[PDB]
Amino acid sequence: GPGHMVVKFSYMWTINNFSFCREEMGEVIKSSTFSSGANDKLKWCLRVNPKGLDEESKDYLSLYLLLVSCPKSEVRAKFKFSILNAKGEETKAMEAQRAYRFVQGKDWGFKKFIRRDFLLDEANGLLPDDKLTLFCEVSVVQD
Repeated sequence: GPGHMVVKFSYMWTINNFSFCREEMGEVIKSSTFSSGANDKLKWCLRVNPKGLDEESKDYLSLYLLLVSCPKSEVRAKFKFSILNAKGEETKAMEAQRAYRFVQGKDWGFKKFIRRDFLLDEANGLLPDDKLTLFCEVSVVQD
């Protein structure tokens, strides 16, 4: 039966002067809004907790996709997060295994996205020049 093409798009977010303390960064960091295009009526953004906000995730950085604005009832979207290293390569990817149902104001993400001590280990190259660069790929689907 006829349907709609999968709508794929991406967003790169650079968080400068990344630090591991509440002062300097605050508990919730928010990205600018993004979408697939100009004619797109949906508005998305990312939100990071540099330290997870519960006991289970306190040793991790958390990362979420938030649907800011949508006119339609709901949106089904599959999403994938990764960290870009200094070569521009994706690393430490974490991906939804199915599409999740989004409504205006709903977020979906990973409270245990990456361990803080792994991020801070300079051997891992994920904070070159104290900059965390995150890359989000989204597929808006009918499924």
